[PDB]
Amino acid sequence: AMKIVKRALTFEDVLLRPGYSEVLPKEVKIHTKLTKNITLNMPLISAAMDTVTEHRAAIMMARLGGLGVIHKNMDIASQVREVKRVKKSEKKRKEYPDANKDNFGRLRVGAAIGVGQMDRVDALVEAGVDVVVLDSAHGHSKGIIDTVKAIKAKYPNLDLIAGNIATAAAAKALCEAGVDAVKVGIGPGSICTTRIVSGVGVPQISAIDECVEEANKFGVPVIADGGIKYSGDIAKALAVGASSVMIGSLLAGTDESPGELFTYQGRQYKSYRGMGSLGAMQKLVPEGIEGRVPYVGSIRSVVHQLLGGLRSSMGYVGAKDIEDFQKRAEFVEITTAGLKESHVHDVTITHEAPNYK
Amino acid sequence: AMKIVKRALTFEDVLLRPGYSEVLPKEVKIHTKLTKNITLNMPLISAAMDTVTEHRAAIMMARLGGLGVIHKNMDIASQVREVKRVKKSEKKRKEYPDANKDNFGRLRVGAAIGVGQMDRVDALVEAGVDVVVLDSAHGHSKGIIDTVKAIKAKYPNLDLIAGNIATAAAAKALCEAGVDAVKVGIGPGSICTTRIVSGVGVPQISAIDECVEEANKFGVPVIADGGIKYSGDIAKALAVGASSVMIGSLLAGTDESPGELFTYQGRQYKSYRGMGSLGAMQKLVPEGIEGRVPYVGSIRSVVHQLLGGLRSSMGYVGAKDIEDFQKRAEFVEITTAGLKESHVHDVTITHEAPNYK
Amino acid sequence: AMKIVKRALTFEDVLLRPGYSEVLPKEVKIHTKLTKNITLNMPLISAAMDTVTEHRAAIMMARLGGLGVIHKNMDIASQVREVKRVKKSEKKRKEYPDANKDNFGRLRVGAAIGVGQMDRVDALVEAGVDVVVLDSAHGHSKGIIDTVKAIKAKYPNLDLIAGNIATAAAAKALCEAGVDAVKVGIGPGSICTTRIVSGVGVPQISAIDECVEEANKFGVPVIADGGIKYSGDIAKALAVGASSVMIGSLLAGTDESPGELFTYQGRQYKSYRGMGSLGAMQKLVPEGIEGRVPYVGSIRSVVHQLLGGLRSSMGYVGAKDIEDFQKRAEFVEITTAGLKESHVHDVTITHEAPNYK
Amino acid sequence: AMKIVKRALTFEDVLLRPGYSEVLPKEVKIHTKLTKNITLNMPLISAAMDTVTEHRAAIMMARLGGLGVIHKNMDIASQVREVKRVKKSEKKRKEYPDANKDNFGRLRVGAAIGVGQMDRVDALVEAGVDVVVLDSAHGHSKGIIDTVKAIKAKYPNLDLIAGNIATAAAAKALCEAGVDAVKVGIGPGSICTTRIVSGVGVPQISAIDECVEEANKFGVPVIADGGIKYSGDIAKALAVGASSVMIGSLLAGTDESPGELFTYQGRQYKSYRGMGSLGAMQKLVPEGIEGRVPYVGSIRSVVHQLLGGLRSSMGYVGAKDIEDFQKRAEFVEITTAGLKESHVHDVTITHEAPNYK
Ligand SMILES: O=c1[nH]cnc2c1ncn2[C@@H]1O[C@H](COP(=O)(O)O)[C@@H](O)[C@H]1O
Ligand SMILES: O=c1[nH]cnc2c1ncn2[C@@H]1O[C@H](COP(=O)(O)O)[C@@H](O)[C@H]1O
Ligand SMILES: O=c1[nH]cnc2c1ncn2[C@@H]1O[C@H](COP(=O)(O)O)[C@@H](O)[C@H]1O
Ligand SMILES: O=c1[nH]cnc2c1ncn2[C@@H]1O[C@H](COP(=O)(O)O)[C@@H](O)[C@H]1O
Ligand SMILES: [Cl-]
Ligand SMILES: [Cl-]
Ligand SMILES: [Cl-]
Ligand SMILES: [Cl-]
Ligand SMILES: [K+]
Ligand SMILES: [K+]
Ligand SMILES: [K+]
Ligand SMILES: [K+]
Repeated sequence: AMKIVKRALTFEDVLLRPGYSEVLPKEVKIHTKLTKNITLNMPLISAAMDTVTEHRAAIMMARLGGLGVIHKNMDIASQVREVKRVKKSEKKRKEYPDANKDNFGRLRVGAAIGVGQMDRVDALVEAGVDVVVLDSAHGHSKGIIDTVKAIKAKYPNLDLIAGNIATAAAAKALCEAGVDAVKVGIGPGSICTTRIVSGVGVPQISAIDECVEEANKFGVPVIADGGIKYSGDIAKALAVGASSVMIGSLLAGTDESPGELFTYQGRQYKSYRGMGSLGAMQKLVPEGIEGRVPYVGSIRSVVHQLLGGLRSSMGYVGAKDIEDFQKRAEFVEITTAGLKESHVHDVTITHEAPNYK
Repeated sequence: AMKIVKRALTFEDVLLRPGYSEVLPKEVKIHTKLTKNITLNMPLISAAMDTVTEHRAAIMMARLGGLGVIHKNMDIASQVREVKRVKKSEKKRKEYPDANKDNFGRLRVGAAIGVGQMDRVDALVEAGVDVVVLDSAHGHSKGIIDTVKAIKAKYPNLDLIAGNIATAAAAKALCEAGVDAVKVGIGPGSICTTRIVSGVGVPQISAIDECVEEANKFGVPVIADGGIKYSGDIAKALAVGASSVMIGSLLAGTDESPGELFTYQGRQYKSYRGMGSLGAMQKLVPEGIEGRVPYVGSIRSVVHQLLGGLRSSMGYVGAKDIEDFQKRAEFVEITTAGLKESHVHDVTITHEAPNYK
Repeated sequence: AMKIVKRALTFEDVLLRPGYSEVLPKEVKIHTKLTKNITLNMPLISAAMDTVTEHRAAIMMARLGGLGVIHKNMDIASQVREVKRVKKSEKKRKEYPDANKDNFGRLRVGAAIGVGQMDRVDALVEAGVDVVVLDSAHGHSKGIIDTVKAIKAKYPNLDLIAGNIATAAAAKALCEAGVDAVKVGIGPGSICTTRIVSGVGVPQISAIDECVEEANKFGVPVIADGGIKYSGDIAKALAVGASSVMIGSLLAGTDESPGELFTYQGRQYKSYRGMGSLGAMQKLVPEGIEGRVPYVGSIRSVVHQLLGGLRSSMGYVGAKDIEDFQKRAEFVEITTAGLKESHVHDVTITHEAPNYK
Repeated sequence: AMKIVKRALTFEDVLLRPGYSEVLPKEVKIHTKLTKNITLNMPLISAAMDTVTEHRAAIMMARLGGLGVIHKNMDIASQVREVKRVKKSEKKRKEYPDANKDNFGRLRVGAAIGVGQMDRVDALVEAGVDVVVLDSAHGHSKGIIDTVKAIKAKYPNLDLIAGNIATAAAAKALCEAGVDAVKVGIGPGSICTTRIVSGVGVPQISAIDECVEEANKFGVPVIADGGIKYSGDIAKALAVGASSVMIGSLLAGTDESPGELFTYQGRQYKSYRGMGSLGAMQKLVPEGIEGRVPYVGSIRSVVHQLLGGLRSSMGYVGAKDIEDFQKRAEFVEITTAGLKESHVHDVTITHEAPNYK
């Protein structure tokens, strides 16, 4: 007989219960850990995609307290240049009081690599990258493990993030290999078709919960990657036990993301595509699609709304910080009817909301 | 691992079972308690919103046996004036035989306040307000509790409603602080985006059930606030154990609600917006949206249909009054298919129904 | 705490499992019992509605082996005339070899009455009606029980159907009062809004199952009334334990139903409305709506497709007749995904199907 | 009371969990068994439908390593001719290195028959057909069993596939009759209305799982027939325990399928209809509909994408071949929210994907 391990849930399946609160949303602390050795002042990371993060997106993310990960869909020299532009970037000191900087007062930056790309790692390291993100469609693989070990052997002090995974067994394997963080997410991405093309995946809330419980045994932070639609999803992911959240679609339509604006039927858009899509890979068998997202202005405006939502959540739960948030957190499972009730219902929206579209 | 406390249900998830009946809908009694000391002749309350309740809406609600709560999105002098207009309001004596009046034959009225607004409380009291509604997005908070205690210390005999809450622990805290009623509803409002923005909330049926069980220990009435779409939702909320129901959207498009009619594509509408929306609050992080509702005529016509539905329900269950209704009530949980079956299906509606839109 | 008795299912929630079969659909027997004393050659009954059944619809239903119930939205003299037209109706003898006739070779006919309408009963009886259908929105009531007893006391041999009900307790009460059949269905009707207006109802599959188990103790047949969308629903209702099925919407758009054809956007329709709708009742509080259904030709063509579906079902299960069908029947509960899979999916229909619209 | 045997699942209800992998998608082996005696190099079979498989579709399927089944909606002489064209068909030898051939280097081919069609069997055998597919709407029947026994008695070495079934009891009966494979699928077909017309069927994932467990006791392969929408469904069906998959809709819009291209609103389509539809059968009671599918180019291009998806899946699970795949396979049950998350969400697709439409 078939082995059904569990009934897995995603963000829309659950809600946080309110708790007794003595703290205001403006008073709570949202600092967190990116890796074992790197801290963030905000728990947000921009995705390593060629329609989301290059040097300017990464600069703004670090300035606001988070991090940007330069994508790997470019030559080594180009990625080095993007990394250097971020490091050399730094009026600003209290225009951006929460800026995420290294020991030398330079903005933090991450960069993506693939399996066996040791040459790329060497160049990124000497370029002064703060963290390397070893990403694959399947992080629980021999190629990924071998690469982790090779990098750690050559650069023992280089912070290394590995992914993506969706099981406790995968988290254990990566942690035992010595990673400094694991990235969780198989299939939940907005532009991802992995679950449909391959039939493989785990609903993100359950994936995070399972991997966090295992990763916690090693003191290794979990990055929740993909599937974030609203600010409330950020809160849920962190409450479940994730230390940080990686975002693609919500940042693709900003000023700072690569690509240009274009008008379509009197509306402005930006291109957003999976890194496993045909376009990005250029017969291939794609695990992503090429699409469009509405233009939403600046990264700072988006981030402000996202963090505002997170602060509101911690206020409802009564949490003074993220660790406290995770300790207090209690969930209820809801139905489709509950989800319908949660959204705007039976009223025709006439004005655009900053955090609800 | 994540702590999922329960699988929570809302109105669409459940239905009342019919019981043996010896009573006709026209014969049942629908009087109830607003607070420990204030009775209603009808279990309906209009929401404290600037697109729902000012003096004229409040006057009609009290005349029909219920109550209106003057919103707090105005200066103290203005709210005092609105309260006074209702109190001085009182052909009518059996044009409106079920009118909700105080000891002096004056129409009952409520008024909303916020945390720390003691000056506003003083003025409303001397204006002769019958009940003060201390509402917050998060009633289970230090600010709310402290305000309850401060008001009770200065005005021991002033009826006080506090909210909003969604847990038994919250109900306990408010009741122990000495409130005369608790208002239940975190997220179910038609214009509410709290559950989406913050990820926090509890499906309304389960929220009511949980808070009622706790509040009953103190002899404190529960007000079911938000998420009411049809008259059947009123019946469900009361049957579960709520003593009264607060309504926003279903009353926003009436003659008596603030704001003017406007035509759009040959149809008339009225503005309806969350009190946490950008417009009502006027970067902010909104927990509500600004929208529109169809014009539906008079408050009396709407109320008649709502109460008609409630009377029908009690007739089906065989209840002579609300208390009996709550004792007899038995529910079944249904599926999405059951909900589809419950609504109008496989038939194209050609004539508008008074209670089904 | 709220008392949730069960998780109730309707037709879309379940499917019949195939069994070993030695019988062909053309060979199975579909005769059944209407009441304790009246047999049908087909298990179909047309609804007692003024847009479904008058004398000509009733005549065709009886000719095809089933029954029609003349509605009560007319004066006593008019209903008597309709009943007489059916009785006096009887080339036909093997144009319609399965005709449902009484001892005198006259077509069987039913007629609807309400609570306390003894005058109407007297006239229908002397008009030679075969069965009286005492219907109410709430069959589990004192008014219905008292009427059953009064009719049985005056006409001991008059077959009496009473409804509508949805619980075992209701079935017990009616059976103990001496009814010859119970009609099950609170809310599932296509034009019904009872569950939405009053919040009261039970999903039809569970309602049938519960009432059948109780009614079987008295040897009393159960009529499944309302919610039938496809021929497969007929099979499910009968398999669960119902002895017959009452249909409204699927017969409203036929030649024989009352009302005239009308064209709308190049398409022909017929009026179909709830008997609790404003129009049919002519401030009232309606429990039904007024609508339209596509014109579908003759009653015989519709019935042929419905019975064809039932025959196919019994063939799949391997049942030689209805009683055998009910004994063999095994169900699986499905998900929304299963229901989607069951319908036509991922293919654009280009030709109209006789039994699938 | 009604007997609900189980809560049955289909493809959309489940997802595969990723496992530790040391194999690349390009390295995995996808050979499998069609019957006890016939092997496939690819696990795909084209459906026996007059809008899917005749000689040219069958030729391409065998060339790519799978099989085509010539439909039976034609005279015996015509089906013989189609079979002969495939057998006589065989630059190609490593244009198509994975071709599915018999002992004589001729392309494998199947042909459909019905109950009692012994004359047709005789002619197909002497025409050199490799396998006969005895299909019925109800494989668990006396007619099918008797036909299996008659064929085996006359042609002991003729590979025989029988279907369709959906229960373990049905699988047992066919296997004990001596079939070489069972075909599973009652109702899941894209053009199928059986579950709606008759109320009979079993969600395909549970159907496969149940029949595989029984068929495995006899060493008899299970063919998963119908309901395949995406390549991920192929992976799920095989992972559950099916040895091969039969496909209709995904192959109907190819060059090689019977019927001609036609333009509609600037788009090209091909006809696709159920073999139980009115058109294919030409009052009848249809269990299928007549429709259209988009033109998708060549069979080879479609197959490449389907197999690419399967290879990706086995890579995620870490399976070196199909048997290993079935041993490693672990599933999670998901919700509607999880399914929504799995598909493309919150992004407007602007470019057509080869494997996602
Ligand atoms: O094409 C791809 N296929 C599958 N996943 C992808 C692809 N491209 C990006 N992703 C993942 O999806 C995430 C974006 O998720 P989003 O926030 O929902 O748009 C990225 O951070 C990657 O983890
Ligand atoms: O903007 C807001 N954010 C969240 N909840 C609100 C807001 N404004 C009003 N509410 C709540 O929603 C209720 C109205 O619910 P309704 O009957 O569904 O429209 C009010 O009585 C308040 O409890
Ligand atoms: O207006 C009404 N309100 C509620 N139920 C009704 C009303 N009129 C007819 N019905 C019921 O609905 C059935 C028709 O169900 P249908 O087959 O789904 O259209 C009738 O036989 C009655 O039992
Ligand atoms: O008209 C019919 N009624 C029911 N099932 C059919 C009919 N025609 C074909 N089928 C089945 O549906 C399958 C096609 O499934 P598809 O891959 O979803 O289109 C065929 O292989 C048959 O097993
Ligand atoms: Cl620049
Ligand atoms: Cl005025
Ligand atoms: Cl006539
Ligand atoms: Cl040719
Ligand atoms: K809401
Ligand atoms: K209904
Ligand atoms: K189907
Ligand atoms: K996805």
